[PDB]
Amino acid sequence: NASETRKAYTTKMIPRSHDRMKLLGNFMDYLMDGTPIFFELWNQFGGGIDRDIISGTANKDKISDDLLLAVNWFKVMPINSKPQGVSPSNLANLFQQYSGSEPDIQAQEYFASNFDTEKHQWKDMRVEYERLLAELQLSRSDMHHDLKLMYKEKCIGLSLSTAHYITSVMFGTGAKNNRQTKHQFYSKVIQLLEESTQINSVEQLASIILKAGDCDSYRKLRIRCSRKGATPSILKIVQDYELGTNHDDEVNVPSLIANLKEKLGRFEYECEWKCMEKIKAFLASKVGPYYLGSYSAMLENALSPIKGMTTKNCKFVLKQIDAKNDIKYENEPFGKIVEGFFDSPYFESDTNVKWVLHPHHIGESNIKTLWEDLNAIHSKYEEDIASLSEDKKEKRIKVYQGDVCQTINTYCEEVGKEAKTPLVQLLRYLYSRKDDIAVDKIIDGITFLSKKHKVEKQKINPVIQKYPSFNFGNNSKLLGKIISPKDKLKHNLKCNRNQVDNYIWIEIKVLNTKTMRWEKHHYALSSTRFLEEVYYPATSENPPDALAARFRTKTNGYEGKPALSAEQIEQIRSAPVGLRKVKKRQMRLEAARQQNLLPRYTWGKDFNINICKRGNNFEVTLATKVKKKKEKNYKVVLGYDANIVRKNTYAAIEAHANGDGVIDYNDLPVKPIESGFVTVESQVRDKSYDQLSYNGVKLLYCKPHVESRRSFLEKYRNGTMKDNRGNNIQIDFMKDFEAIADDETSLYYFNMKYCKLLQSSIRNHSSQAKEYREEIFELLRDGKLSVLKLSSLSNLSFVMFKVAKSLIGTYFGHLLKKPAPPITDEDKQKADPEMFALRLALEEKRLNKVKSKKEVIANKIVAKALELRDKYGPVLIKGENISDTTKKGKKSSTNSFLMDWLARGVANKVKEMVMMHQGLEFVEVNPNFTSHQDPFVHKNPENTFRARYSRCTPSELTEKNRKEILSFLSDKPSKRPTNAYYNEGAMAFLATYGLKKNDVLGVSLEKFKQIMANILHQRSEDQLLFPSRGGMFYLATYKLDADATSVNWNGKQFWVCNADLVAAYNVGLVDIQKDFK
RNA sequence: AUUUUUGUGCCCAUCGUUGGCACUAUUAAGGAAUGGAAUAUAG
DNA sequence: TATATTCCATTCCTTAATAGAACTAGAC
DNA sequence: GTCTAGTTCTATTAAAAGGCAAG
Repeated sequence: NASETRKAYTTKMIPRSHDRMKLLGNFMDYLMDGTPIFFELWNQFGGGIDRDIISGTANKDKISDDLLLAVNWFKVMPINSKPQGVSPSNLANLFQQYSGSEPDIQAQEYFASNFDTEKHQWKDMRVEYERLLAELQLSRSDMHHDLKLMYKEKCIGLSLSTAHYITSVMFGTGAKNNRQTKHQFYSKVIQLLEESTQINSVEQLASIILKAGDCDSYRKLRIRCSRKGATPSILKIVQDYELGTNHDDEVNVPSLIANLKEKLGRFEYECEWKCMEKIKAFLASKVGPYYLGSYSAMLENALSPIKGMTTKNCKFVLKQIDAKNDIKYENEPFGKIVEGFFDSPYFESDTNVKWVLHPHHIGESNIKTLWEDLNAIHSKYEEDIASLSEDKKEKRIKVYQGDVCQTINTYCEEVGKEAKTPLVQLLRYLYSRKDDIAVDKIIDGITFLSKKHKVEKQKINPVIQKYPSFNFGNNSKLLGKIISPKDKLKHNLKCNRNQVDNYIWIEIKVLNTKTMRWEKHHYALSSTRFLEEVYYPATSENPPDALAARFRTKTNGYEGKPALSAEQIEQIRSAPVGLRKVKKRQMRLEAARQQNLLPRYTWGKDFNINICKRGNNFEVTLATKVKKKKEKNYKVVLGYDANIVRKNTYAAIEAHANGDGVIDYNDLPVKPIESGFVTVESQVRDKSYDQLSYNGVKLLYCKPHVESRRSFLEKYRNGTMKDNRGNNIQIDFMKDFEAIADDETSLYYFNMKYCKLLQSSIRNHSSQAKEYREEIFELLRDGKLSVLKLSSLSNLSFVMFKVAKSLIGTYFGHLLKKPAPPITDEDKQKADPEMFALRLALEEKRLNKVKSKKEVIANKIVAKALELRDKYGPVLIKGENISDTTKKGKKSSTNSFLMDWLARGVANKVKEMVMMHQGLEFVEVNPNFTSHQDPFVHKNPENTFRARYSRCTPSELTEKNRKEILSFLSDKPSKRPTNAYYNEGAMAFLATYGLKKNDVLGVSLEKFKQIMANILHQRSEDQLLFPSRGGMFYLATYKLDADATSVNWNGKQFWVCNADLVAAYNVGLVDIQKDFK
């Protein structure tokens, strides 16, 4: 039920005197310089692990003893790392020598793991551990004793303790609790419980715990058995009984005995170290005197990569074993035949160097249809061969040869329409070995080659050091605190200063490197967001109460837009442009405080201070845990449909609904509350622009810009075409340009299209790349309407940034072209620093736009869910589970387009945001068929699927539209289930308009348009509906789109709704029964 | 402990009327793709 | 126009981690 | 009375009696 997350506030360090900042910088430098020593030492400790140390351990995660040892003994690290490198062929030999036995499959798989041979190499950590014993003059027996103790205390191994605990048990010189005393006491409790196994009241249990401890109170029990530290659960029962909060609790005697019996092991030893003094002396020599806070701070940074890579590498090895087991090695000979293509004459290469073959080279499992069509040709050629008896038998055979090449070429072109184009030579080659290999075996064999290569190429994770950051806080860390708001008011009063200010102060216990002693110091920070949502004080009496979600934000119910005073508004106007935005926010904050509109924030020592030093810059982050209790009793489901070009959508469904609109969904009464599109509106004067969909101003208002662009291309409109069947055709760019220069066209589309044309001009004038340099700057940077100056968050705007990056690549590539030394970023920067800076500026702006799009889309989804939660109750947000969208088997353009979907990034932001609000839950569901299901009818109780639809006038019809409708009437079979819906849709289209296949098949687009206009004119209809893949509309049984109009399709009455709105309802309904189980 | 000028960013033919907005930070690798130049091949 | 490779660059996502809790002797 | 710097804390995964006569 308990859920935990953190919210962070980034800040700007406001510097004090240089000497004060130097003291802090020197301390941060000291911790950073120190961290690598702990990293090296912990690697040596891991190297000393052996079968004796891990004897009788836990079950871990199906990790074998061999794997646990191998991951400790051998690691992949940078070649220039201090540990000496080992060859991969020696890992098993070294393992046998250290282990005494040869490695098992898990350790063997780890050794076989792929890695980049030019950056990383295997390292022997056992040799590193030998270096520790030698360098510190440590007894092998003494270090083994300490290592064994460390394993029990979780200082080393699979499940590590915190750095703070590890530092304390290993190096702490403070008074330790006597472990034997706790062992005798826990043992006595176990004995008494066994003696009275049938007790059932806490009163009886507390009495048994008290008798075991020879005491009459928890306080006397703790002093004798657990003097220092957090209260053990067994002593908490006595304390809670003395408080009176657990008197009615149930008692599970077998469970208490079992849990107590498991802790016994930890208390059979007193943790008497034998080499800690020597190791501490070595550490003091390298990082200075032992301090729990400083050593613990450095150890946490050193430990994180070592522990994390061990966890990740163990899972990866186990994953590889299953993936390898999943391979069918029995198909290797079939794979061997297919791989034979490289040796065959069909494949031809200078060095005849091969490549990996994947299913898309044969068109996946669509080779079978090609085989049947090819067998039929052969069958007819093997049945008409008997009726020959002529000298020219070399006619028919050539007709069989030549028609085999058209069938294959045709297959490759058809498949290449909606996927990667298959390889003609490989399929020709494969047809030649038709008696040699069955077609199903060709697929199994090609699959084996591809699947084997993918599994074998997966790389091991190298162990890389961490760039460190240090934590300051109230407890178990370096001492630090944010001055509290009350202390700030008191400090200001005592200083005869203004009651409020815009700065945040921290006090941290820091080491003075000169004296090597601790000193508390004060530092200043600035963060407007922190001040608004947390820090600024609600000084006025009877201020609004603190918000349920503690943060003071608009989503949490605080608008923060109070009426400003004339002196306040003049302060904003009076300030420079660079400070006006922050001044307005500060003035607005002061107004809400004065007007008593600012809600209270409940202060606590809840914010961690993280400091990271890069150069002379300090990055300070304030983060606080946010606690949430799950609310499983959902009243509303919010479905979200993620789209790429089209708008995203949401649909809300009330569960356990009663009333006029209730629908009975498989015994669950539900009501479709509402659906909508996600838009992010920004006000400009009196109009508003949706950041998500705006494509820019029409060219009508950018004539100077277009003419300026048109003038430059004219001087470089000259361009040839290598694709003209021999002699290239010198075509004209300007004809292409005028098409996109229409006054009606959007600026972003025009700008994106112009970059592509400019790329073509440059490709056609390679020797004159330098000439375009000035034009690119005005287009991308300097121009008033340049890409950098104006762009929305619409898909087209993102594509415009992508093409601009490509054009800069083309300018640079052509600029440095020559007929061996590769061209690097250093070369480009020296060649054109301004152009290179421009490419970086585009990258930085695009990343910022992407982050902004994820946050604004996430905000809209969370706001709607919060609105529904306040109205109805707990809300479950459902998103589509989208994965593995980009594939090598698809064309580059599809993968390129698919990259901007951003469904996962938005979903990840929603999941994090959802964790901050009670009554909100987020899950992902299978998106299968969500675009074709008829919501509230499908699965209630029959499967109901329908085609997507397009709506246009007869004039707007295109040849593609005509061909698409005929394609659905083909009646050729498909492995695509959606194909039937489009077929039924096309059948419905002919019936609804009183048509027949011959009215569309073999009819000119002109004839087709007039036929539809005549029907529509008789029916007094402006537009016609036709089934189209990715069609904007869906004919729904229910009114799920607010703007939907009723229509009678094939004698059935349906609502014409936006297809995406229908989809959001469908996403909400996937496995909806499971959400109310 | 006082700096008083800044947490990070998003949108706009008019960059202001107080213009309109939004947001968990960091470390490190891995996975899957894309762009550019050129090469080989192919009907 | 397709396939495939090499080299220089890039994006979007995933998965290992960090951002401790509760306590008391002893220092004020 | 307070505050800090030091300590230990959490999973669950236990064993064996019970079930049978005269002696």
